[PDB]
Amino acid sequence: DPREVILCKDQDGKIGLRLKSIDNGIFVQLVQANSPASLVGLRFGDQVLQINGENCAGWSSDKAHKVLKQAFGEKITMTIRDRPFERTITMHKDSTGHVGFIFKNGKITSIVKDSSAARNGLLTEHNICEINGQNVIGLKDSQIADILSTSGTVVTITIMPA
Amino acid sequence: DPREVILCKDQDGKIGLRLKSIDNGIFVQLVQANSPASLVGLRFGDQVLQINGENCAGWSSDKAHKVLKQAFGEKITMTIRDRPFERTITMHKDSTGHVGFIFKNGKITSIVKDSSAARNGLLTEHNICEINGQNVIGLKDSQIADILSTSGTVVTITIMPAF
Ligand SMILES: CC(C)[C@H](NC(=O)CCSc1ccc(Cl)cc1)C(=O)O
Ligand SMILES: CC(C)[C@H](NC(=O)CCSc1ccc(Cl)cc1)C(=O)O
Repeated sequence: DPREVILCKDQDGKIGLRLKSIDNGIFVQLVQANSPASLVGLRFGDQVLQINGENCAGWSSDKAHKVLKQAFGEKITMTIRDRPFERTITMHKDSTGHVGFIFKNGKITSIVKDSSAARNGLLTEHNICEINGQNVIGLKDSQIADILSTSGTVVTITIMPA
Repeated sequence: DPREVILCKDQDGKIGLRLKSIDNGIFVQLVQANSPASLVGLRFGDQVLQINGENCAGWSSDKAHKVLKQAFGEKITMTIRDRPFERTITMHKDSTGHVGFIFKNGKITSIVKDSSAARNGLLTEHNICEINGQNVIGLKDSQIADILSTSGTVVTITIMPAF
């Protein structure tokens, strides 16, 4: 169910967005903290259907970025589909405080045998988006580990295919 | 979220299932019409978490198939997540009766400019699973076209990233 959003460019003329072309669509790759993008609810994995009423279908990442950069005025309109690839998985820490996965560059790379991750069908080649509702996009691997280590027993992660 | 299913092998010793290892999970790639698999509601894109209470995590396609083939007894339990990557998109036919995409082998390959498919952000490298609630997995491309051609103006398609 798409929604329309209005962004007002900041002091530098930016909205705080990086976009990526995938499967002839345009998706939010990065939302800068406290940016116009952040303040209208944009998140990693949001799909951009329209920029200023023009279809993004088949646009390169460069084209989407050029269109945003060239946009005359204070106001940019986007049609957004909320994180359509988003999946949430709930795991429980074992006696050693582990849920049972390895990751690199925010991307899950292996599932530990007979772990909570194994029982719950956690998948590799998926980016970690949130841990217990907290956004981890753009964090270093050691900061993601810090958040997992400081979690209670219940660990809910939001993932998306890389 | 997960559900348990019990299969019995048919007269030929088959359950009517092909499994595929993707991202260190196990997914249903094929369900044969009127198979034991079909009758317990297994579908293309279902995730298999457990076979006979053992985790499928990190299993090769071969291992999953060996485990099923060697399963002692008539009775096989599987823990299933229902088509977890399944997404629905609604489009409207234009004056020519088109929503605006090309597909081959049930996989969307291009989006037509200025179409309902374009406006609604339909994606390529996605398999068509259902049209207007009707399952099209296993149909020939001409049969998928037949269903789209006989649809009313509103076309709701269920898609999934391709294997
Ligand atoms: C942290 C969570 C996922 C923990 N897993 C592990 O410790 C294995 C390695 S992940 C990792 C990768 C890079 C850094 Cl810099 C730190 C850690 C668990 O299984 O519950
Ligand atoms: C059929 C529907 C999806 C129609 N799109 C097209 O006709 C382009 C060609 S797809 C196609 C591929 C194989 C067969 Cl055997 C038949 C058709 C629309 O855009 O509404």
